[PDB]
Amino acid sequence: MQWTDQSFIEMMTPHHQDAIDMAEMALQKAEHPELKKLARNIIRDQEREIKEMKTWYQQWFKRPVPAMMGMHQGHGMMAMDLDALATAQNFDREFIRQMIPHHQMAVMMASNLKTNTERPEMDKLMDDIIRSQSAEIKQMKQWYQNWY
Ligand SMILES: [Cu+2]
Ligand SMILES: [Cu+2]
Repeated sequence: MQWTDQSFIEMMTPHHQDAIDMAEMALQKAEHPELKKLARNIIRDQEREIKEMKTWYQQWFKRPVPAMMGMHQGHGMMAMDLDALATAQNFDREFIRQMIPHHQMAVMMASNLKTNTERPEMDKLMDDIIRSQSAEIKQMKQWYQNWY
């Protein structure tokens, strides 16, 4: 029903990781230059966000971020598939196919936590995640239509 600051960070940290791995693969495997630029931005932003959340987590809860089970498909965690990306005939298509719902997931988590948090740090972070990742979705949707 409702995320807390702690639970959000615990779930979002692993989720930001799979995205980064997808984006790192794009640096070499992407076909369109538009996509490599998006990938450099995703890496930059999401790694910066991971760091802020990890710092905040230690400050507020007096422990590092807890590492349950690993992140992968089959459990409704809405995780991604790096193997399928690497083997796809059309890299950019498969990247966009997987990244859009993954981005939408983050936007929805952010919007929800934004109604539950009292912390200005999280409010600010949620704002940026929503705004930045919604524009990235909009870019990817347009590119997908043009290319395919
Ligand atoms: Cu994820
Ligand atoms: Cu499993």
